[PDB]
Amino acid sequence: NAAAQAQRQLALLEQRHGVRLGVQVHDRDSDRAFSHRADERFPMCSTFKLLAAGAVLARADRGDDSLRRLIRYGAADIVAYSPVTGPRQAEGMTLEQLCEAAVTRSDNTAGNLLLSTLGGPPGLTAYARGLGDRMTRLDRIETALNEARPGDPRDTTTPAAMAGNLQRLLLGDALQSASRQRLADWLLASQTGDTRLRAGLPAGWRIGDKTGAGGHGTNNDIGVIWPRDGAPVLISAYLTQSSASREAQNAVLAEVGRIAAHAVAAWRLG
Ligand SMILES: *C(=O)/C=C\NC[C@H](O)CC=O
Ligand SMILES: [Cl-]
Repeated sequence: NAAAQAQRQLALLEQRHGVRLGVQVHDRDSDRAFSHRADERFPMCSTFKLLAAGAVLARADRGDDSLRRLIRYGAADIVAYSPVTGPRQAEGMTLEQLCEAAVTRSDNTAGNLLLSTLGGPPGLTAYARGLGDRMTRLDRIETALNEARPGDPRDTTTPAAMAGNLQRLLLGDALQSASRQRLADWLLASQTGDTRLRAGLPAGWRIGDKTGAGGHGTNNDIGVIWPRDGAPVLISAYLTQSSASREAQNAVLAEVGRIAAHAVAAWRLG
């Protein structure tokens, strides 16, 4: 069967490359799933920005904050990999702009400003617990959280826990309609990840994804696949302990995408 075939291929892929690979796939159409190390801990890196944006959107839904509120921040607050917030330091950015920069561009300062709005990393963890995720924990801000030391439980999630969060946020009732659509838009618009899961999917399919990258050869890609025919598919892919280049790591994630696409295609064909 297709799920067993996919799990077999993931075992071979992981061994060929000497990595630790964590994958959860859940197809809403057939209700089938497959996984590899899906309950093990993996460093989140930038994938936390999906939850941070969800938490801020949920506050806006309640009137606990406003997406139009302008946030001002200082030159000393700008951390590495901040392509949107860096150039806009003198002018400030609204909460909506920061959500968009964090998700679509993986802007690290934007992620940190969202965290500050939530009260810090503990606010992110508390939000995750409210979604029914008992595993994810954020302990540090960017870029300290990208250390990704093996054996360190700080700043980790599990592939299965993050797939559960994707379902709640994009397909369930965690957010109101307009907020759910905005988050989906930002994920679809991200051109980070063009050589990761996207590279293994058929060209007629679509993917809204949030990437991450960190120390110890950590490279992640999570999101929702919209196949040519049928219902959305949740995918959560975490790779770490790679001794190879980023290009080679991206190719491993592209092969995860091919494996997932073939299983979904078989589920669509019966
Ligand atoms: C998401 O993971 C955003 C950026 N990733 C790369 C790191 O910031 C590089 C330094 O830690
Ligand atoms: Cl939602």
